[PDB]
Amino acid sequence: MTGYLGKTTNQDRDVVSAVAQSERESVWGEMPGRVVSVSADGRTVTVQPLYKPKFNGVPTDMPVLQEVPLRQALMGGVGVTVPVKPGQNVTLRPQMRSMDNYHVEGDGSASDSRSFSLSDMEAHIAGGESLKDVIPNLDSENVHVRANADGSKGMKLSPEGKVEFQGPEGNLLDLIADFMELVANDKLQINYGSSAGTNHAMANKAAMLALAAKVRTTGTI
Amino acid sequence: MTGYLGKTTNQDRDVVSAVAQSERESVWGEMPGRVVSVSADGRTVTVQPLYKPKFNGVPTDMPVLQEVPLRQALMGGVGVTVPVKPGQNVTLRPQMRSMDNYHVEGDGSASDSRSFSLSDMEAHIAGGESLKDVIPNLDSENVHVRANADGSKGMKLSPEGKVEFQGPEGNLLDLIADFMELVANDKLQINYGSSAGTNHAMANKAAMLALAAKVRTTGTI
Amino acid sequence: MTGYLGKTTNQDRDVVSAVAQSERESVWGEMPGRVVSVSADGRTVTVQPLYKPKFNGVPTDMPVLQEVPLRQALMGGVGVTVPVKPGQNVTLRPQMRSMDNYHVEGDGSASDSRSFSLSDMEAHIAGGESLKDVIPNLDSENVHVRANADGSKGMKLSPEGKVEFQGPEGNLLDLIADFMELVANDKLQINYGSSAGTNHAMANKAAMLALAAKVRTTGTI
Repeated sequence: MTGYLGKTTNQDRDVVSAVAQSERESVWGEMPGRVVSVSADGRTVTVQPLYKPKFNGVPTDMPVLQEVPLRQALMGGVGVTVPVKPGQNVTLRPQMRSMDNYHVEGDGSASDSRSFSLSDMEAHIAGGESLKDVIPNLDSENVHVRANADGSKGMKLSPEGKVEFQGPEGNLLDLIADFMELVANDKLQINYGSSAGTNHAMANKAAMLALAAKVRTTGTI
Repeated sequence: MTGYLGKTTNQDRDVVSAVAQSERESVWGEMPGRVVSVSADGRTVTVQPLYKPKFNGVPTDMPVLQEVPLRQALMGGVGVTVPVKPGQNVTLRPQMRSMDNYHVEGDGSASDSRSFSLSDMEAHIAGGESLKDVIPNLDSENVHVRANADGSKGMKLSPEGKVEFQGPEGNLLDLIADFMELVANDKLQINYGSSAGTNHAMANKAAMLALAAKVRTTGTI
Repeated sequence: MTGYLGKTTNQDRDVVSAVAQSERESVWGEMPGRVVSVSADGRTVTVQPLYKPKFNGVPTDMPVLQEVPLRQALMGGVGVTVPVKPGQNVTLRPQMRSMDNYHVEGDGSASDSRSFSLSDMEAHIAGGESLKDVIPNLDSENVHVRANADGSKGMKLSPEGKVEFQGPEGNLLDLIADFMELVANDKLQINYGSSAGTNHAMANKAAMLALAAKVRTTGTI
């Protein structure tokens, strides 16, 4: 810290800790950002941060970070994805060294030779949102996979192994169970003294059809 | 490093690299922590880190980190969740600058002007556990989703696309197949010379009821 | 930066910011890396990271990082996994301090007293691949989980809650719905004037068997 004791007989120690603290400022790190656009190929995002540096004691902003490498949790493509849309919140993380042409050519080495640049940011899905703005319905006991902001449509999975595919129609396991329970309760319908091979149908045909069409209406994305 | 050559004719180089080196000390980074408590909203965790500093040559503690923003891998709520419980291990990461009132007010800026404070740690789910303590049953070939510590209940999914919902009762696809196969082997039971519409029941009704109750007992969380 | 004004009357400011600059180089940060081998216990990976720092004006290579703690997105074992194989891309992160025997012993402090060592890298799924190399089929509207590099065999899950287990055989909800629709369209087959309890069978028995065997062939991993 600057000037422990006074004006202009500034200790040599002060003016050295001053350069160390200045260079410690200069390093980038984590910070939140709002997505502006998502590239059609789905790996680079036009990220508007949420941090401004300190300039003229006042808010200025650095430019919108462009062609920021979006980073889903995938190993060789095999992994999980989240549909990124404009207005979402990501976390910007700088690189030790730029990786310009490790991305432009794959053969991995950047342009000149530095450290920790602002043009070195990657966007990650965990670490961005604010505590003020609340995400509703945070399941606390069971693994939850969310397909909507409210987490009211997706997959729920229990320590015992219980499952829930809570889609639009309802609990898919339950609806299939309803179908098969009507089978295990079903009673064929007889029409006449007709012993030749004609016109027998299950008494509960309509509900079976209804559930059968429901499973496709909740199944064909 | 301090004192490359000796006592008190310490080179101006030594007493400058020592300052840069202490300021390099002072920065925080990634380190494991144990969850102490989890807020009801499910976003802030009381974390006791597992990194301790060095002080008076001796183990001392900096306090249990409080209202550490828990950060699941969600984007707009749409993502994956893990049920955080008191005793699990997270990885704590500091931020370049603090977000006091970026979390207290959403409008994004903290109090005075620092870098890299210990009060800037976010907790992430990956990066905390120790290699001594072994996580059993690490599926190596198929993408595995777990709902238990032993990884014996959940969703297993193969490169070919094979699926397994290994719940309490067993492979749900197998149990649904054990239902469909009994229908495809089914043989209706005829009662009397009764050609009016009465008392026809599927011969394998009891087992279809059994599988039907199984699918709800493994489906209604 | 070095020498703002010239040869050998180098300002005291220059030869101090140069020390700060060098010590700012020395710190490690992220970098992409290639998996070489994966330990049988499934938590440590032999990694050949794709970065060389600058040596003798030229590529030299810092050696294959060993017993690098692999870090899946789990807490207590409960979480998601990706099958790590030799040749995939991870991102590395060093810590503020090494954790030698917080992994050798789980009691939590490494050997001497440092900061920020090369020997302290955790490997993480997200952040490693190059933008040149394209990961195909990035589902951009629905939560997608993959079991193959092409993202063509896995599970898709929509904001409305629609589901798709696109396995080798096809949409599992579609195939189960095909089964239920043929039951709800089925019409028992009569054999003779046989009113005693014999030989009645489903009219569409063969297709019901086909679907029933399909679900096991897509279900038993």
